[PDB]
Amino acid sequence: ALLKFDLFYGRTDAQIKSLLDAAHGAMVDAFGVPANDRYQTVSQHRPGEMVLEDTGLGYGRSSAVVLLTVISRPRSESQKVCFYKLLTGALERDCGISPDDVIVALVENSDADWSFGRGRAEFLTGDLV
Amino acid sequence: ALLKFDLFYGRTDAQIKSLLDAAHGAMVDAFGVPANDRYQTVSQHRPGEMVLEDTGLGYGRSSAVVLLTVISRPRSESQKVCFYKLLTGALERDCGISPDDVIVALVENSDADWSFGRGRAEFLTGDLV
Amino acid sequence: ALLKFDLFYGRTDAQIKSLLDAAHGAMVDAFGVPANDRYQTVSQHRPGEMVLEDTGLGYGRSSAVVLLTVISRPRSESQKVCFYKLLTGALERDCGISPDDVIVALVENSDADWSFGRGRAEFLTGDLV
Repeated sequence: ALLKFDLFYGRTDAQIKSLLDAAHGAMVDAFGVPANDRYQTVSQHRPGEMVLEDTGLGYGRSSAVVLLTVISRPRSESQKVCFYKLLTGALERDCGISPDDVIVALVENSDADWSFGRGRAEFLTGDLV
Repeated sequence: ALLKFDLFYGRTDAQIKSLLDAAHGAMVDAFGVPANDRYQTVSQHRPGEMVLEDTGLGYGRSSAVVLLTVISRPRSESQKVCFYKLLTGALERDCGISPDDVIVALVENSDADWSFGRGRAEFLTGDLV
Repeated sequence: ALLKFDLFYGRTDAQIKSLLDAAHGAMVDAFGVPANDRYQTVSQHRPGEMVLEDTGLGYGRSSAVVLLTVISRPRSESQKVCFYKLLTGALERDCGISPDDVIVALVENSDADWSFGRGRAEFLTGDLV
């Protein structure tokens, strides 16, 4: 899977790493992938450059808000549900990020849609299952 | 929905906000979502960092070019058609952006693929419809 | 199609252009699209801001690592397979980028999901095939 993080400027890089590690953990556990299936990016924005509201749900948002986009092979509705709780669990406990400050949007693709190196389609050749 | 904007450096932040507001309006009207279903990001690029041509269609592109990526729950083909015209309508009238300078690519996901806060899947729990 | 590049700071802009051109070539040839169906973005990251491992496959990664996200109308599994080899072929031969340093994730949408200019849905109106 590919986790793309959009966050506001303010964190030190150590804070960024903690965030990335916590989220990695939650992903590995929710989706039962190897600990080294780790593909992550971070873009930092100034206050101009993100607007994130709450669709009337009564969160909660501070400048620590983390927006996460996930590109993923298919997963059961159970796995996703698990992922979100595991994710906010880890971010609160390991990073002190309120669960009010975590937004996730997820996009699915297929086995043919990944090549991890060497122009190889590893899900198709069977180098990965 | 999630609107990700890629644009070239040049705008003041007030110009950025106008753009974001205009596009928000066009989205709310085309898709009939609440005015506070607002999730938006902006990345600014130098001339190196985007190449956007026109597939031989005879637009029109200036450095004001706006590329928009939309992540969305499913929408009818009618709603999308409406969205694009509403979008360029609003950007021309509210921002003075030529409709030649607006590119949109859209990606669909499902109810299970969103969590707006608290590790909750609101479309699944029924906190949102 | 839309090619979004995530790369680490280090390249000159000329190096960036070569990369973008090589990848454009590989895409045009693999997918049989017109040479002017060219839509590309680049984000540069500091060492903090990307973590890209190898899922135990034994690549190979340097700071020249290129992560590519592709948004695309549907393509045959053959076309994609072709694309990845063509892509690493071109990057090694034209840019000197080890095929160990190239990661691709691809996302599909439909004809209704594109508007290249003027709030027009060109695949739907038939301005493009």
